[PDB]
Amino acid sequence: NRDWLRRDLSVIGFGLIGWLAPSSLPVINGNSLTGLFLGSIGPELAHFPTGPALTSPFWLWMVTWHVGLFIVLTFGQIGFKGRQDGYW
Repeated sequence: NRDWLRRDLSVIGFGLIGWLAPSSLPVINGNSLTGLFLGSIGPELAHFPTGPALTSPFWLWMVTWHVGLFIVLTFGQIGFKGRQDGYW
């Protein structure tokens, strides 16, 4: 009991650089300026005092950047515990 998910506080660090080092590179596909400051442009542009974003370009990047964060920063959770346990 009380250890259903151990912390091991480097997967939150390696998953942090797992969505800044391979996610902030500029690409020629789609003429993107950067992979994530266009995704961080939502706080730069759509941030309003109690008047929030409605019918906006923020909702897409965020819904990808978090989905990439919930597919890479959780992939080290398998990856570090797969080294710790007898998995491969």
